Amino acid sequence: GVTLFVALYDYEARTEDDLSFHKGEKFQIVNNTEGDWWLAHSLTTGETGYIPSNYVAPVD
Repeated sequence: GVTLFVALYDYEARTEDDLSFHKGEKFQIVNNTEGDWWLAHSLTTGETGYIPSNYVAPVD
């Protein structure tokens, strides 16, 4: 199946294409073949945008 990710820390977006998120928010990753910033889809807001991959961990 799929592997979801959870935010380890809060993050405030500083560009048009990044997401702001809170610790504990969950994501489905859309693309992670593009560097350490991953295109992700928030399960809270339904938005898609970049997140810093070191701010999340795989959900067990």
